[PDB]
Amino acid sequence: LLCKVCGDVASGFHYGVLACEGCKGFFRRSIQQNIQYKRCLKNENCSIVRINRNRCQQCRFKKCLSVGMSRDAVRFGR
Amino acid sequence: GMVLLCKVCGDVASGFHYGVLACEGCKGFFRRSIQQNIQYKRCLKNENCSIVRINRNRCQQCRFKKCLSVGMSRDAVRFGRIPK
DNA sequence: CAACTAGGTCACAGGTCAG
DNA sequence: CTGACCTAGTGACCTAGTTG
Ligand SMILES: [Zn+2]
Ligand SMILES: [Zn+2]
Ligand SMILES: [Zn+2]
Ligand SMILES: [Zn+2]
Repeated sequence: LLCKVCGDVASGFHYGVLACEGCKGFFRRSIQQNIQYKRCLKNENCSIVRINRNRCQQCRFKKCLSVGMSRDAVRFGR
Repeated sequence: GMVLLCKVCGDVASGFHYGVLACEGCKGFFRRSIQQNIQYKRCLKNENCSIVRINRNRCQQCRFKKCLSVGMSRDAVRFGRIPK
């Protein structure tokens, strides 16, 4: 499976999407606090892949919130 | 390893930056180099300089060319704990 | 109870600012 | 400019916990 967010290999089904450890952790970290990720530099249309997933935080998150990641979409068990 | 040396200048490496084991100077140098319209003067020797700790700041152009020469890329960064 | 994941833990690019 | 010291994260791993 492929992280449905940065094409990096997926560790499991996370927050309602197949994802890699980095985007899972990066997701919980984004919702599990009231952080104000700095505005976007490159006009809010940032690509997100395994090689540049950490460059824009607003865009990696916004992307997370588009492939349908969410806790109300969490799914425990086989 | 206990002590790995900077692949750009042989200084002690403070980690694995931009894709390779670099000292802390090249690290901040590479970053500063790619992070701007920073174009260094040419190299009075047609870029054949060598890099070591003592002369690593003499010819910039050649150091940067050394960084890129070894692999330093924003696309080669390995964040978080070293795997196994 | 096993298959399977949300969270915590903690091993690991960039801003500073003195030299 | 340069780079030793901070700050703010990043994600490999472990396992407490949840389903079916
Ligand atoms: Zn990912
Ligand atoms: Zn962006
Ligand atoms: Zn170095
Ligand atoms: Zn030179």
